[PDB]
Amino acid sequence: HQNPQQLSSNLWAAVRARGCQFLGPAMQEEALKLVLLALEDGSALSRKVLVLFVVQRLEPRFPQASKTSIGHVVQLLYRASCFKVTKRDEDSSLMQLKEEFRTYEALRREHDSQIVQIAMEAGLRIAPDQWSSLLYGDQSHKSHMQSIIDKLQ
RNA sequence: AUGUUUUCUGUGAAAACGG
Repeated sequence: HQNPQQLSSNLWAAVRARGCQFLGPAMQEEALKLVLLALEDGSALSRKVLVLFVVQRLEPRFPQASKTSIGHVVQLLYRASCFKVTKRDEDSSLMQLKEEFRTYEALRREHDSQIVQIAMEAGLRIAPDQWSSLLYGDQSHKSHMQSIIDKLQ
């Protein structure tokens, strides 16, 4: 037994609870684009450079952006196993985008998918129509979301 | 409290500032 704003709040709560975050549809879109920009050529960056790199290009339009918040967003992708991490003896690990995820379509999918797996981990039944609200600020992506939900289940 | 930030090699940890 759960209402719309009961589910949203709980979703964002479980998300924050894993050191992840969603900055609203527009800002999250731009972030992910910058991650690609950074890593589509196969560049390998440490987590810190990566965050900065994004934070810097993003600050102009979204003055809220911080090493912290973007850090979270990166952690979301980290958890969704998009990065091909590479250890270094007592140094920052290096991070690359797995080949499969070097397109936006591909990345944004795996990103969305992860948010859902959290919802699932959290026992939260949300319908495509609402997902498309939550993640894109509109109803233009039910089909997309439905596909994500089905391809997990 | 709700948040916000900071550090870090994090399917994550540890803190600080609001009040």
